[PDB]
Amino acid sequence: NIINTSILNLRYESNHLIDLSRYASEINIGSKVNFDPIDKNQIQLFNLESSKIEIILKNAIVYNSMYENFSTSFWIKIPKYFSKINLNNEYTIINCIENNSGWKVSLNYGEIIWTLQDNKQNIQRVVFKYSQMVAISDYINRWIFITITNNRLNNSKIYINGRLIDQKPISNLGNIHASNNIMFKLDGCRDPQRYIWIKYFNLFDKELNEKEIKDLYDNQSNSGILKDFWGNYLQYDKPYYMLNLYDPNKYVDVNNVGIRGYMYLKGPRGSIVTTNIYLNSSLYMGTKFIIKKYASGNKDNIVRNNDRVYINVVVKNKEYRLATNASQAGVEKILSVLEIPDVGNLSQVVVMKSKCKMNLQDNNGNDIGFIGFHQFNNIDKLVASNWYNRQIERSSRTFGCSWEFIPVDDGWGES
Ligand SMILES: [Cl-]
Repeated sequence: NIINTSILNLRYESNHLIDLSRYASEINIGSKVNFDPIDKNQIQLFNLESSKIEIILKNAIVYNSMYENFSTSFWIKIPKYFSKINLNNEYTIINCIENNSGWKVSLNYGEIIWTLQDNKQNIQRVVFKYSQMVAISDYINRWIFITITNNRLNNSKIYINGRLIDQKPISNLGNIHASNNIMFKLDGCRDPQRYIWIKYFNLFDKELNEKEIKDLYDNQSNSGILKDFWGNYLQYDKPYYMLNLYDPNKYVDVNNVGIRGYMYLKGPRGSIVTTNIYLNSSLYMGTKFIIKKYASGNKDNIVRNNDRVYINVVVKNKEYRLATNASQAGVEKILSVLEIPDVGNLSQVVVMKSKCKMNLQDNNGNDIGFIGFHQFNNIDKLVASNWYNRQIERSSRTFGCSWEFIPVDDGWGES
């Protein structure tokens, strides 16, 4: 009952951020903290003095020890670094240093850093490094799960998405006497535009093990809710650029609208670059998808596992309906986009599944198949194919039928 026994459990319930732990530490929120209205556990901190959260710890849990083990976890979503000003600029984001001793989380260009400091000028730093010179990044502007553990007799460890990345001995450190407060605030950042998103902060008064960490990752992933590429909840009525996970240098296009045209994967993507700062594939390419309410959605705008939907496709600034005639030859049913008034009795009902998958069905509820792609001669056409469904029934791996939904996001910054 690992979150339940945490010594600090910050969560947004009804109308307030609160510490749910038995300690009920005090929270002070600055004027310029922003909470996402879709999910107010998602907290945005700007490079402003009033964009801060302070936690006043109960005296019982202030860290002051040579020997006590402790850990912290949280999720973070860090916008792409765009500017030379971001190089060589380590900035604190979670501060628990007082009198030059304690702990802190800081960031730098392509880095997440944990620092410990004793009362005898000793220091230890574990670091996660990620590149901005990468076609498609797992990390830039995407939610990722951080976990840091500390065993005073041996090592400090940093985990990303449940996996151990770095470790260093901390037996070079004597007494660590951390602050009575924890300050969530960008401290020392030279770039006025910088911000972070954070969520689900916890402290623990032991060293978490690998298993506990993986289980926290899985539990906090919200697996009944589909996610977009950035890790935010997938929504209805929101345009998405599509990325097929088996061929990430292509985007979705449509040769011609109507039943005699088809959807296909076209490449290459272009690139976006700032010399010495980033070099990535362009994400805002192709014919956008919009998820439309059909049988689900009666409570909010969020797309959930097993929701039945329609998919609209934007072609030259007009919406069309993804559909197919399942009567066509062969298992692989080539997808088209149809004028919405003219879709008739074509197969168009999509069952969303949480990576994201889409199972096409006819109007009687029979499966046409998962949406993927199939090579016909020299073209990768989008299809619905029951071959995928039958491989899943046999517990066999399937390639080509998993998708990313990429909305425009300011933390990506592409035009
Ligand atoms: Cl795949």
